[PDB]
Amino acid sequence: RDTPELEAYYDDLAKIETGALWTVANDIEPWEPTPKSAPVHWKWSDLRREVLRAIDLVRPEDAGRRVVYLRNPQRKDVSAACGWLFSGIQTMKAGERAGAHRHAASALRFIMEGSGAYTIVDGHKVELGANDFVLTPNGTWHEHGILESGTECIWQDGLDIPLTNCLEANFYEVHPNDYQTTDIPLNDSPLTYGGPALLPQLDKWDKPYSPLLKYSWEPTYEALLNYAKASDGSPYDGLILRYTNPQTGGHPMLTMGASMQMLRPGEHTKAHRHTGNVIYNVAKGQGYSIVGGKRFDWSEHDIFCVPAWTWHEHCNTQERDDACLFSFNDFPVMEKLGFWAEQALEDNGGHQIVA
Amino acid sequence: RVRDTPELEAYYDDLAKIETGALWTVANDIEPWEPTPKSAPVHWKWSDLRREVLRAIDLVRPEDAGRRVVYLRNPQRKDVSAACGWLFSGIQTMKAGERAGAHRHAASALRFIMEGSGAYTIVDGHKVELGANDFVLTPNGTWHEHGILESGTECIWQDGLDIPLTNCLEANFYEVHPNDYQTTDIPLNDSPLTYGGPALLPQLDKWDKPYSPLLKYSWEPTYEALLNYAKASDGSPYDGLILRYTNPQTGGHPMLTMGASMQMLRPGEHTKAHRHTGNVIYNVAKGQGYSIVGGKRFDWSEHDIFCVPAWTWHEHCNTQERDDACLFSFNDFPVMEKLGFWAEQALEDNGGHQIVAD
Amino acid sequence: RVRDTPELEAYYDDLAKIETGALWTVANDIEPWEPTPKSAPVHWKWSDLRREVLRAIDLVRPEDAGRRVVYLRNPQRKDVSAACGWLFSGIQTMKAGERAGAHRHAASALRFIMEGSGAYTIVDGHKVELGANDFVLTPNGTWHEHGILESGTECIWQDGLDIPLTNCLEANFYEVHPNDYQTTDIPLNDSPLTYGGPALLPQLDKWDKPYSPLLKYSWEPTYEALLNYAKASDGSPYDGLILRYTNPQTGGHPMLTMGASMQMLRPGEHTKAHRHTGNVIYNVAKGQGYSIVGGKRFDWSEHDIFCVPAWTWHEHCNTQERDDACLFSFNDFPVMEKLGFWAEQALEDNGGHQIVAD
Amino acid sequence: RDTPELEAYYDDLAKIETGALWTVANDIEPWEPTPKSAPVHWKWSDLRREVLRAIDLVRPEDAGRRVVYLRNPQRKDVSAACGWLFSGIQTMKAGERAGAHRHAASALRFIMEGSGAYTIVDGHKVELGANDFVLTPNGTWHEHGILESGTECIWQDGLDIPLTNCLEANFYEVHPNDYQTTDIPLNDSPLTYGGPALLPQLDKWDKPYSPLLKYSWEPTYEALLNYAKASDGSPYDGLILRYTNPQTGGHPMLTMGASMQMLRPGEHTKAHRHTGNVIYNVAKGQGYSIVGGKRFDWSEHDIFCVPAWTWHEHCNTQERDDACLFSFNDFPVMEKLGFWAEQALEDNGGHQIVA
Ligand SMILES: [Fe+2]
Ligand SMILES: [Fe+2]
Ligand SMILES: [Fe+2]
Ligand SMILES: [Fe+2]
Ligand SMILES: [Fe+2]
Ligand SMILES: [Fe+2]
Ligand SMILES: [Fe+2]
Ligand SMILES: [Fe+2]
Repeated sequence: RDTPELEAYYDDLAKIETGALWTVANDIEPWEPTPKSAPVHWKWSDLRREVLRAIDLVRPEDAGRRVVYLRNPQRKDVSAACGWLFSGIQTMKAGERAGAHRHAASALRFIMEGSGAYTIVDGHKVELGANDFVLTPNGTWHEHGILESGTECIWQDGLDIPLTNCLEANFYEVHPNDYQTTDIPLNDSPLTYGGPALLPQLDKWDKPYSPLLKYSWEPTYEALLNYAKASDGSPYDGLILRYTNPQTGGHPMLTMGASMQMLRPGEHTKAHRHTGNVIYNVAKGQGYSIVGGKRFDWSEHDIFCVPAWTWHEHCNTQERDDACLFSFNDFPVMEKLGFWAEQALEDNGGHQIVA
Repeated sequence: RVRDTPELEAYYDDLAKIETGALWTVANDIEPWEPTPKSAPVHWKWSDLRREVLRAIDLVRPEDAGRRVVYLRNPQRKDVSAACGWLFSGIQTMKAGERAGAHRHAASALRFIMEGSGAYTIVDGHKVELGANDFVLTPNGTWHEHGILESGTECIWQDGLDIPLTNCLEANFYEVHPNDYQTTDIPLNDSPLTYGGPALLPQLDKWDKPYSPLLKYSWEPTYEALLNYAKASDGSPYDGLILRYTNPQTGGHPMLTMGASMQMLRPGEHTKAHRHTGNVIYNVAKGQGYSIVGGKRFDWSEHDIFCVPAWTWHEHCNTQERDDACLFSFNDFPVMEKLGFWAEQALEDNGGHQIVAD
Repeated sequence: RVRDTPELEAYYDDLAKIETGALWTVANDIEPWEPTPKSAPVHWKWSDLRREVLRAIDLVRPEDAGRRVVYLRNPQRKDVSAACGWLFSGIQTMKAGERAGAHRHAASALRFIMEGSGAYTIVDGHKVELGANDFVLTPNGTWHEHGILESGTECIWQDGLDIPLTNCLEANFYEVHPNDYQTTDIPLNDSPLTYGGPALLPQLDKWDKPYSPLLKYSWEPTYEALLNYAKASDGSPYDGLILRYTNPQTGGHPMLTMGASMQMLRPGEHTKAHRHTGNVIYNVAKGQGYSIVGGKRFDWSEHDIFCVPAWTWHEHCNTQERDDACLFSFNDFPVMEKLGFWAEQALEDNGGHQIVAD
Repeated sequence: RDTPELEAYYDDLAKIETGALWTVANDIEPWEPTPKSAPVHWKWSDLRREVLRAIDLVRPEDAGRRVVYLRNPQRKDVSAACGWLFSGIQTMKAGERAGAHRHAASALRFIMEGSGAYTIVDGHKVELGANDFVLTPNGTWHEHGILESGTECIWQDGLDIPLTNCLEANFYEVHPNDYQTTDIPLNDSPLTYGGPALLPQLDKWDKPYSPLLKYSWEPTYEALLNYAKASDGSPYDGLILRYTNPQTGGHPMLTMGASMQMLRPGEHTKAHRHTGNVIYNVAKGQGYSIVGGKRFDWSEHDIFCVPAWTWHEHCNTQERDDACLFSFNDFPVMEKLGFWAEQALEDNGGHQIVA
């Protein structure tokens, strides 16, 4: 036990708002990181049913608000899905309309069902189909909706709200007159900045985020097929392409990156771990994944977590069909702050034991 | 007051079964309009600080000798042991003979000398010598050891670390040197002597690290730079004549996560109040005066330490009649700047001065 | 008229003895107010071009077989053999079987296919296949060889080189491959298939060259990109809908010295005239019309070549009623942009159209 | 000889402004560069005498204009000193004054004698002493003069006029009202941006050239002495420091770089060659240099050329005194356009044979 002299010294230190470093929990400087976030897998059958169920059970108040957010069991206090990333599933009918606002939190919206979905980002209107995603970067006036001719749409939102909050950098304001006014032609952004290695001769665009705000499923699929003709990709991800800011080559946003990967028929990757958090969405196909020993058998439009520094591998159970996983992450924040670390699994042939 | 329907409550429980929830059930948005400081402003008098740090020598056990450091503990940040925001700060003491072993960690560190002479650090083979008000960098993942040269005196210094940030972001690594100490034949002070020149770099620059090649930042030349700056400008209305330390190779910040500044307040100067999104820890390098942080007045003198939480009104004052005052600071800024979270705002009311809340 | 004093003339000769002169003796400042084009605008009809290039096959000796190329010679730039400014351009022909050896040089090159199918180039092991209106890069100091695949036809292509610039700046190097040809097992078209995706890069990018990882730029997807661009904009008043090719890894230009553009002119479009500091060489990828360069009218059609000297008024027109016209171009721009020499100016007079000087 | 068929073919090619590549001089693509510029050495005794001599022999017309430009024998047509660089020696008395103008050509002015010399660059006034140099970068309003209390001053001008001209990028205009109007404090630039690894917290300066426009001799000398305590420098240059843009770490200007080197007592460097042109000015000391086999015995304030791809080495003949060479160059244009190449001499111990 401590000496009456020591216990008097710690008490003296507290009086001046100080302490002894030998008195704290030994993992103030840990040998390696250990995630507080736990691996979770969300079944599309459950999500579609419970989100649509919300329409008839929601009050006149709390318009939306009406989101089924993915709560990590170990991340309940900050309502995050993985690490410092927020994710919610939401729905709207044709003609429905949410007012414009801006926040310091960056966001992306990945459509998983329906047609007619749109987003105005700083006057640039963008229409989205299944497996397309739109960017709404930090500080931009954005609003969402469904076109009048559209169907009922269901999408996933990914934000860095928890990161924005914990860093004490959060800001919010509603549009001074509810909705943005713009005469800029529809889909101007993807149509002008969406060409392969191609940019307007005069680039009047000087913002640190991507000028391309919509990333299309079809051309991305087409490009992965092309990548399949010339490379095997990585041992840990297969044919993996990351989305870019075409002005810089860097990530689409300052805090968030996104990727799309293709797994060949019967392919089973090796396992690795890294310092970022990753949230996967199954854009196409059927298979399973092992993350932290736990097995997740996934189908089209399922969602699953991979916490930081957690062993993870992927597998396509289809016999003659490729599988495509969309994913977004906090990679840019890792890379910019020099915290990016990666390590392969040496045990087995590079594969986790499933219990 | 009014409980919502059993239908809704069945739905909430159904959502919990698949590890989800209804967003309208939370409550609360912690005010998304503007940041809420999680740290409290705190002052640390050098009188108390120095006196309590020396006491640790005779009280520390056989073990805990390597951990013999008094850390600045923010009363609202005890859970993560931060001094302010996601920044760690500690006070150490070593004597003429003493030296420590070398380790490497993901966290970045600053070592600002407060008292003494002939302190030294080895960073990846680069040996640097330090005096009062000088500081060194021990950046991400670099081999670093501390000690005092034979000809030196008893030293007291302040450590600055982004430890809470690194743990928080789940990215901290640690390993001791396999040989306990580093073996280096590189000439002494090679870094500040090759990279410390005013707007000058070696013609063939072989440095390939994202952080500064200049690892020691010297008090004397910094002070002389501020005297010169004073001849041509009044600087910022909110800090006086304020220069930030830089990475001479890129012109950016010294380290990827922490920035550092030195500022000179003219005799009798009272600065204007402002807010910003970073967390800043101040060490008084020279002089005497006060500061008002979030309503609280901190009368400081040489080597006092105080911090300013994010989005908190702050202003600085030099009480002296003839002599200038200098405030060293290290901060959170590179993380706010790179992630696009930087914001600043001036106090409009009361002539740019806070109402002092006793 | 009036000779200056023998005292002055003794002084001038004294200055020459130490290899100097009096600045007031020159005369002339070549007009320092604005640039003077050193190149003349020139048109090259495909009819003549193709016809004269094929003739070279039977006329060339045993030697000179490797040099069998008709270069575009600017009449006011014969001394340095440039097509326009400091840019070289030539026309080559190869048949289904033929292939050349590999060499490496400091100059950068573009190879734009004008006629034929199944052309190929190896760049540092990267094998690419080319069709009409596609082009490849053979950047600074890279191992490159050209040829036609077995299944291909007779090909005619245009080479674009910064040879005059490199000689002018005294920096050109040359060496043949020690093994005559390159040995590569890398899968065909690996570069455009891994780097040709719309806003997509391999998660682990291992390319570490200052120039583009994407070496083949394809006509078909470029054309489809312009049709899409047309749905949302009218582009520039001076070029119509104009996209430049980029380095997908940095977002900058494809090579450190040469830029390249493709532009689509809507049916019946007459563009506005402008000046700029670069030199541009145009190849007609699709359609028919005319252009006015420095007063001269050039009625062009598919695969005609013309250049625009620096600081020369130029405008483009599409004569067709239903179909769009496309103009490929490669240019000097990266050198003007990086050295801070870029300047542009619009024609104010005559509704933005030049007076055509017959 | 050529066949009547061939000579008719070349004639046909000329009619359409074309030629045969096998008919041109073989060194269109040379194996390596060979400089047209020749090594030259200008003696300070000659320069001081002939420049001062110009005052009494110049007409009322041609005010200045009154410059003794260093003409390379092989570069007479473009009036360059080396490669594409212009250099002239000029003088002014106290109170003398040249009007403000701007040009696309970048320039630097290296003071070699006298006191009171000044330059206003875009409102920023800068005073210069011996061995100090001021930048007047592309497109900036600049004017020169000597303070009323100053002495007779002699300086060297270094410009990239020939480069600006050959690239067809030259522009010029006189100030709409002759002289710049500014209330910005004297020496504001060196005093605010001249600190070692130190910049103002808010940097309102967004120009691609250096915010530090004056580089001082004394602190640069002081820094070379410090560099001498910890390194041997390069085998080919000794203790060589290059001047920087302190906002970027890059070169002070877009087309021009500058360096200052210290040679230790009795030091004799090895020889190398590179793709840039370099013009040296002897800021302090006495010694010799070998460039292209030719020996140049230099003294304080001498000037000498080193053409591109020409072997060059340096030597301090002083027994117990360091020698300092100032130099400026076209290195940034080489580096930015990827034309930078360097090669050591292997013959001898790395030393040229003097004939
Ligand atoms: Fe939002
Ligand atoms: Fe992964
Ligand atoms: Fe440490
Ligand atoms: Fe502040
Ligand atoms: Fe070639
Ligand atoms: Fe043009
Ligand atoms: Fe000038
Ligand atoms: Fe050299």
